[PDB]
Amino acid sequence: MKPKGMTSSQWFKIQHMQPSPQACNSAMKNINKHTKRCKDLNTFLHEPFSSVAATCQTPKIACKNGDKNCHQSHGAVSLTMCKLTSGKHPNCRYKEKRQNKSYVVACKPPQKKDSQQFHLVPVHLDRVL
Ligand SMILES: [Cl-]
Ligand SMILES: [Cl-]
Ligand SMILES: [Cl-]
Ligand SMILES: [Cl-]
Ligand SMILES: [Cl-]
Ligand SMILES: [Cl-]
Ligand SMILES: [Cl-]
Ligand SMILES: [Cl-]
Ligand SMILES: [Cl-]
Ligand SMILES: [Cl-]
Ligand SMILES: [Cl-]
Ligand SMILES: [Zn+2]
Ligand SMILES: [Zn+2]
Ligand SMILES: [Zn+2]
Ligand SMILES: [Zn+2]
Repeated sequence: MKPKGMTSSQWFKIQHMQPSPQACNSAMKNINKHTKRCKDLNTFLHEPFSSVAATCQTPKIACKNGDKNCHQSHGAVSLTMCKLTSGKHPNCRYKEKRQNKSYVVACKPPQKKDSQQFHLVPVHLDRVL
C-alpha cells in the first residue's frame, strides 16, 4: 500500500512510470517492497513523466468511479503489463505483455511539496485502451 504521508502523485510515479523499459521480474521488486507480497497485476508506462502529466490537459472524461477527473492520452504509447504467474516474495515471477495503447489517467492538483511545474498531476492509472 501507498506509504502514509506520500503524495498520490509520487506514488503514481513509483507504481507506473518507467521511461526506459525494464524486465517485469526486476521492476516488480520495487513495486513489491512495501508489502513484500507479490502484486498480481501492474502496468508500466514507457514515457517521460512530463508526457503523462501533459495528458492531464486533455478534455475531462469519466473515470471508472464516475467522477469527471480522468483524461485520455493524445496517442498510443509503449507500455508493459506484468502479470503474476507464480512464486512468493521475494520470488515474484511475472509474465510480460508489451503493448502500444492509449491510456486514461485520473488527475488532481499537486499536493504538499509535489513539484510546482504541473497544475494537474496523475494520481492513478484508470484504464489502458
Ligand atoms: Cl497509482
Ligand atoms: Cl520508496
Ligand atoms: Cl521503501
Ligand atoms: Cl495497474
Ligand atoms: Cl518518472
Ligand atoms: Cl476511478
Ligand atoms: Cl471523490
Ligand atoms: Cl503500431
Ligand atoms: Cl492505479
Ligand atoms: Cl481505476
Ligand atoms: Cl483497463
Ligand atoms: Zn518506499
Ligand atoms: Zn467522487
Ligand atoms: Zn496505480
Ligand atoms: Zn480510476
